[PDB]
Amino acid sequence: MDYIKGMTWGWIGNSEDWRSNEAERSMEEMTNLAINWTAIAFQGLQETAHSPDITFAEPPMVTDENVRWAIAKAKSLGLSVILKPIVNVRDGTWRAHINFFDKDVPCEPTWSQWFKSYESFMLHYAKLAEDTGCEMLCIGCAMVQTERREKEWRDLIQKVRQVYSGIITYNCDKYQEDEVTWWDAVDVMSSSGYYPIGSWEHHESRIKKIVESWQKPFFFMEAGCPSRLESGSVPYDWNKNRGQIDMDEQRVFYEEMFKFFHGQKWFYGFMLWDWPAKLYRLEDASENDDYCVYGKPAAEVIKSFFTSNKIAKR
Amino acid sequence: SGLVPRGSHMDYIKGMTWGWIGNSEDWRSNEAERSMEEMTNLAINWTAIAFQGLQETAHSPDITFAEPPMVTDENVRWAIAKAKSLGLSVILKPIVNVRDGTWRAHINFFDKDVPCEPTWSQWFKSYESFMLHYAKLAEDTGCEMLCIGCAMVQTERREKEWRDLIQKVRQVYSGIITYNCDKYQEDEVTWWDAVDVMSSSGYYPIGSWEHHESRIKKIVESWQKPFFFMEAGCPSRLESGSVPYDWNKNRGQIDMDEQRVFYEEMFKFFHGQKWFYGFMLWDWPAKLYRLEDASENDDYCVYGKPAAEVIKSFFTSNKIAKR
Ligand SMILES: OC[C@H]1O[C@@H](O[C@H]2[C@H](O)[C@H](O)[C@H](O)O[C@@H]2CO)[C@@H](O)[C@@H](O)[C@@H]1O
Ligand SMILES: OC[C@H]1O[C@@H](O[C@H]2[C@H](O)[C@H](O)[C@H](O)O[C@@H]2CO)[C@@H](O)[C@@H](O)[C@@H]1O
Repeated sequence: MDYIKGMTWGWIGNSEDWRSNEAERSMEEMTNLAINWTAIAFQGLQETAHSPDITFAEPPMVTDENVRWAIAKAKSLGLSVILKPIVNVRDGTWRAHINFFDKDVPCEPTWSQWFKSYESFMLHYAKLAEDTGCEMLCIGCAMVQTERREKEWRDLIQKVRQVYSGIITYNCDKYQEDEVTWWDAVDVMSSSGYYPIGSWEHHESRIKKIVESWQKPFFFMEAGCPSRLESGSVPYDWNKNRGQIDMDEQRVFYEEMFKFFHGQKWFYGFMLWDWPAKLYRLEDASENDDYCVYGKPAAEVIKSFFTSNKIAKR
Repeated sequence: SGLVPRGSHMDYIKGMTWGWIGNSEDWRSNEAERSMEEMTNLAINWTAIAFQGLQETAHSPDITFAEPPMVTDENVRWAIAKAKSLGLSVILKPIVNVRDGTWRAHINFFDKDVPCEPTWSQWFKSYESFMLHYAKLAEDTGCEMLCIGCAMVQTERREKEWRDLIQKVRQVYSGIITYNCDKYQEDEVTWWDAVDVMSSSGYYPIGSWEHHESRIKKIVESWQKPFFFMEAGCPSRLESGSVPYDWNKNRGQIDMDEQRVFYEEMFKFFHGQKWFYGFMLWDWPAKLYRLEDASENDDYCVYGKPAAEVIKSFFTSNKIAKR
């Protein structure tokens, strides 16, 4: 299994953004992080957390051609690719709340309905990932309230294996590394490393014990922090202190994360969050509140970490 | 206790729910008194005084209650006293609704406590303040029964918290406790032993009632508790009888006969069985439409519709009046 030096590209997955002349320049600029991987991330959509139907590849979401382009462009840039189709909820609910009754009842949509819709979604992109030679497929992201549906997840993974021959991971949410009973069904364990400033040493200890109990490769499928006042205390909170710029907060987050998670032989690195298809101008970086590190001191932390000899050795 | 709640805390319920959704301005109108009086002509001996509390979303921990536009404690004392002045026994039914429109059965939190999310512990503390406020009001006003929840499906697996809440309720409220499970869920609640009386929402489709009588009879016999319907009803709308629970189905498409048929079937299969303790019907508004408007009204309400006559002949029939 490769050590991942990664940046996520393309989120939220807007066809008009991905087809702009600006998208190619954005992906080229991302290579200056000294990454060898990118996660091509884009959304699918369902109306509510309790509705069974997932829409994908319809305006304003990415076309299959947009996706083929992003994968081919990344690979042309010498990057290995994780394809990362993510379901979002149109009403704004966090996808971790997607959930149905344990008991099938005639008056409600069922797990079986939602899983059929999720299978259509994920198998569509699994076939794309096969056709385009994606090195890895991420079959879900922080789907916390679905994870107890163990038979349905294992049945989905078996269908994925029949159409996709690359590496499979599932991205569990922050704090959830020990809560997935079906890690054995994927190749590589992964989680969202949005752990607050001051907690990384504790989480390195906690996660090491989980990964050694499973004896499987682990890496962070997401990790990052907005360049905002006190974002480092809640790096996952994309709504905290919008417009309140703090470059140094984001830098401190990255320096601590890499102090504790580096070269350990059980650890396979970082897919960072994230890098837009339409990138702001360098001159606007110092006033930008995004997760993106472009033009910010955290980018230099990432570059020196990814080019350092201990990490270049993995 | 089993088939009979302990003496210190079973009647056959002939009930109609009153006051929903629980708007202070509606309850304080002159019309509220006339509405409740008119309800007694159903030959009911019980009413459920039903009103909402609110939380923002299905995944937020804070419940607001007794703030505009919701019912004041004085509005509630009034409805309970008026009902009792009319000879009715009272079920107090505080119900949590979600401001964003989400069905309360989806109210839910992560099984694992995590630093980044609201916890079950936070929601149960807010739910306890809500339900203990009304449990104390039920005690002060002498309500015969308290319903401690309604179709909270995605909370029901939290057995320790539900049993802990019920023990706190027992400390402030000495009457009969019921919990109203959702349609189809009668066998899915693991803590029925902690309440006095089992109850469900009887919104079963036309053509299914014989089947549900058999299904429910076996569930009730396995628990050895009294059972009744804490809700049951059907809108007077085209094809409502196929989905009696669906308050959004075919609005403004009037069908008096569909509601009538629903009631006739329900009473054909659920009547006088000794394990069964009757019906709290859904529902009756604080502000009642005029009789002359009844034939054009699409609500659950039976006032001025053929279904009212099915209900009255059922509730006054000697078989039922002797329970
Ligand atoms: O879901 C849309 C928002 O995503 C945000 O990034 C999230 C993302 O959902 C992801 O899957 C993860 O687990 O947490 C990330 C960091 O908060 C932002 O990109 C935001 O702008 C989007 O609206
Ligand atoms: O919740 C507001 C709506 O309630 C409806 O009646 C429901 C009610 O929520 C109840 O607890 C139950 O289990 O089902 C009832 C019948 O659908 C209607 O009164 C509707 O008008 C309200 O908007």
